[PDB]
Amino acid sequence: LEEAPWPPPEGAFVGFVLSRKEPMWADLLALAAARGGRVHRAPEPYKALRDLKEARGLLAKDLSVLALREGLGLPPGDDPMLLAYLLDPSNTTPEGVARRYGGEWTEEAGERAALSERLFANLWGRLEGEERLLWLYREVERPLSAVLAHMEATGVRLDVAYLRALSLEVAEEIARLEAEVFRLAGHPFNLNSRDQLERVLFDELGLPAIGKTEKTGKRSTSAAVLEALREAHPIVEKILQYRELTKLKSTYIDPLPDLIHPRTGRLHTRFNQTATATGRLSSSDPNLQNIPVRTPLGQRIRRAFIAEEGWLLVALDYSQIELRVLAHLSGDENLIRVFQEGRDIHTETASWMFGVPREAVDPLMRRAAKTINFGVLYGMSAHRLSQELAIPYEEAQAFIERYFQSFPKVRAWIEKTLEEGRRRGYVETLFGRRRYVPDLEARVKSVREAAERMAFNMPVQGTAADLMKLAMVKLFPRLEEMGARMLLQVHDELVLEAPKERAEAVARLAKEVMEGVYPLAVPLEVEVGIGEDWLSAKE
DNA sequence: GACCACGGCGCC
DNA sequence: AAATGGCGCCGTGGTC
Ligand SMILES: NCCCC#Cc1cn([C@H]2C[C@H](O)[C@@H](COP(=O)(O)OP(=O)(O)OP(=O)(O)O)O2)c2ncnc(N)c12
Ligand SMILES: [Cl-]
Ligand SMILES: [Cl-]
Ligand SMILES: [Mg+2]
Ligand SMILES: [Mg+2]
Ligand SMILES: [Mg+2]
Repeated sequence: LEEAPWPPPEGAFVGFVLSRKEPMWADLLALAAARGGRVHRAPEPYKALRDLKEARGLLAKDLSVLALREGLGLPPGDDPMLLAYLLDPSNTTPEGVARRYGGEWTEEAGERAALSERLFANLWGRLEGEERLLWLYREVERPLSAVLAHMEATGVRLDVAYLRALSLEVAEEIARLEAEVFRLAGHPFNLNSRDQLERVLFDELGLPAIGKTEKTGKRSTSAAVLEALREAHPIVEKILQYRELTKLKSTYIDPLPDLIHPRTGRLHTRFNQTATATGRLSSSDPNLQNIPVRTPLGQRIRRAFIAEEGWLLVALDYSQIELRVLAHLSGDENLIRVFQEGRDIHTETASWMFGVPREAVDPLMRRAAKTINFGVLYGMSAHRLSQELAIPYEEAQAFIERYFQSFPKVRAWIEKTLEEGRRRGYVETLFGRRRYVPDLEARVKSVREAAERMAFNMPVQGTAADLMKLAMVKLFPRLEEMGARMLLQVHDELVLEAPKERAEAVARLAKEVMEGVYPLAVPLEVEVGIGEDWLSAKE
């Protein structure tokens, strides 16, 4: 392309180079734009940002987040990544998308700008005739990228002092556990090494191996294996406790306080829009979609996520979302009726599991039942089921047959979904998001059946994903108008931050928006809480 | 220092 | 571990 002076004309596509992948932490090393057979390179990248009306191009959101960081209201616009991702969600990297749709991802801003231009042209062409994918792009993905940009640049507050103090307490308990483990082994070793631990458990001590690892076929020391060996030796329980503590300390307690941004004094994640096979977002650097909540220490960590002074967190979470979605997709009357009657399948399963009345079910019991309900739905084997419930095989098997015989059209929907996936090569969500699953026609049964579970899960998980995205796009402008902030999405959950005076009003509005987003054959219900911290807000 | 595969495990 | 699905990050062991 012909080189020309900065600035570019309106509608130009941008290319840019960051010192590191995370836009909140990156230095903008270079910036360029391309349009009409010209490439414009900015002599001073930061100042040049002011000349752009929007960020249009590959990884648009990243540039937008950096702009917002610098106090510039630069929204993201067209991004070829989003087009490619809709065409085929295995399109997750600019490297792959460039190669596939007409160019090469290099380290020069001008070349990236030019690449962005031609990829958009090509990919736009590929979306012609694809009306449903076009709808998702214009009505969901493109607007959502703006929403996510604001969320990333906003961040969430963390009680750093609290976490620092907690680290010290946890360190001392870890020391007690490791000392016991070493005593019981008869000698010290690296307890963080599963290879060393395998030899201690299975070679040095008497313990029977139960399972093997996938890639290298070592004797597994996974939590599943250790639970089964709980009554074989006292060292086992000590290791399980050591694992829990060290996992939480190494992954959350210690790293996160070090990631507070110096300017904002908050913790900023990345919400990746082209990262999953089903249409879910992912979160990284750090991942804020896997903050602990199940165990006592886990809850203590989640409590570190707090509202700004004078504000409150609002947490909203769709009730039994994929089950409701399944009712709609399958059209099973029986299942639809369950939700019309305001029943809770997780609580009911839980009451069965632990053999207690529905009122006796505590949250942790209900949570346990989720794994069982979704596990069975998406193809769990009777054997594992019996195993994880520690009930005889016959009972487990019996539960799965009743599970489905209760809901006739569910199996029918699955069969229909797979048959259609085999013919077309892909399956799709309610709104037409696609996932290609070529292994539906695999001649190896284990490979084929794995593919089948991936395939019939996607429309359900993906539709739920679509619904949340649509809800975020609708909700965002309403929140802006109320002076509230959207902070995090955790798949079927949103966490907002509102001024105390308005927190109650915001919760009600957000609840109604989420419930009314796209009516199905069954009501959508959203549970909402308000609190000074994430844990409090969910209770 | 950075990458990697692996086993493992946090969440949804 | 096992015929649930979807993610990202940890330390280890290893290479470069
Ligand atoms: N906090 C949940 C911890 C255990 C779990 C879970 C799982 C959650 N999902 C998927 C299905 C669910 O609708 C969705 C939302 O997660 P969710 O909100 O935990 O589950 P839910 O909304 O059904 O129940 P609730 O009324 O409490 O919101 O994530 C799953 N899909 C496949 N296998 C699994 N084990 C799970
Ligand atoms: Cl950093
Ligand atoms: Cl839960
Ligand atoms: Mg939910
Ligand atoms: Mg949830
Ligand atoms: Mg892995």
